[PDB]
Amino acid sequence: NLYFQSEARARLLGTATRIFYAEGIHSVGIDRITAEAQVTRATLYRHFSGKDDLILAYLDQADRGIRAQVTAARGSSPAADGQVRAVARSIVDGIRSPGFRGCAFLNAVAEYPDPAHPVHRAVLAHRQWFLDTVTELLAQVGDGDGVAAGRHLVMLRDGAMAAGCLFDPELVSETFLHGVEGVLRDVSE
Amino acid sequence: NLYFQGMSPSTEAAARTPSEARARLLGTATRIFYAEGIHSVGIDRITAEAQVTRATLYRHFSGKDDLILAYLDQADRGIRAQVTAARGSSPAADGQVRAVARSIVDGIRSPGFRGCAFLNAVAEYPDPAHPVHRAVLAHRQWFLDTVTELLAQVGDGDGVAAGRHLVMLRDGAMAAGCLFDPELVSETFLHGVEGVLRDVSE
Ligand SMILES: [Cl-]
Ligand SMILES: [Cl-]
Ligand SMILES: [Cl-]
Ligand code: NA
Ligand code: NA
Repeated sequence: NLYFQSEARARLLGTATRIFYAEGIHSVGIDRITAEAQVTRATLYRHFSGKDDLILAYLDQADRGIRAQVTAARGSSPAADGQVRAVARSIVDGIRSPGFRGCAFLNAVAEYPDPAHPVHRAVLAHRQWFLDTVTELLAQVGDGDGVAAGRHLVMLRDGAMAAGCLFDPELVSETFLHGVEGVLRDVSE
Repeated sequence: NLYFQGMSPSTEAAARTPSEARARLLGTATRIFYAEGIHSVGIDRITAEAQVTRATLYRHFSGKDDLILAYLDQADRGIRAQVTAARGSSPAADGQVRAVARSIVDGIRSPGFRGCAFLNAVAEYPDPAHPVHRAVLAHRQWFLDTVTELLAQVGDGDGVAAGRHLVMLRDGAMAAGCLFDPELVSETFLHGVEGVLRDVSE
């Protein structure tokens, strides 16, 4: 459904995911989450240690889903450049999907700016994994180490995810794919 | 000073704002909302740190939303001034793009950088009907129009694709500038801008 995608626990996690992703975090109270999840507050605390734990579980779901999708993209082509293209296509398919609302991690970090906050740490860990992954792919496309190119590809991805819910998603996706082709060309020379 | 707080717009704002109480309110809201976020920061925090009563707040602003919009308006004015000054600093269309890019980098590298004020606000105000969302889109469209018009003057084409590309790099740079080594972010961004300039020139 969304780009990264006990019955009571599943309803809680699914509801928190949907609402936090679409609407934001601080503005969304556990009373609304429990009401929409059709559980009580006591049931929420039976599964999660509080709102913070629930937020982290939401982000963990997103992390796991994205990792699976990026891994599947890497599995979809035997060629390093084909794998980069497949990752880029996955990103676009998310951007153009109904209910796209930007990067879950960039949206969370806007609200959790203290670097040592667990939400902030989760954001940085996910981002570093993604940077490492695309850097490694690009290192296999050309003779160089892919380090500068990886940063470049991440910059394009960050701008695409940010603008995809603020500007025509078809146009954002077109610009992003052209940018990716340019990075692939750049490293091949 | 925050990245959007230049001498010209700040001085002109001061001339428009003879109330010291109003100035403390706006300065306090700007500092805290920018650094920390918006929903998590109550008007009770702003009045305390602005050293005014709640009744003084409401004498100057109609509520929290009015104050948020005033903060974003000052950021908008400050960035417009900086970008327009950057365009004034070079007579050449490509030099103007490079100057705008240097202005962006200067902000990213500045102490207290905490990302794009507008991207951070819209993360918290996703409802397109909300005045904060509308303000963010208005600022962004002005910026896209501005760089598209510059790029249209660098090469023979209309600069439309190039302008969207430059905005994508800018958005990525602002988003990552507080999440990654700002010097490395700046280097990547400037290299990207050079690539866009080359692309439009053929
Ligand atoms: Cl109001
Ligand atoms: Cl002017
Ligand atoms: Cl600027
Ligand atoms: Na925080
Ligand atoms: Na870093």
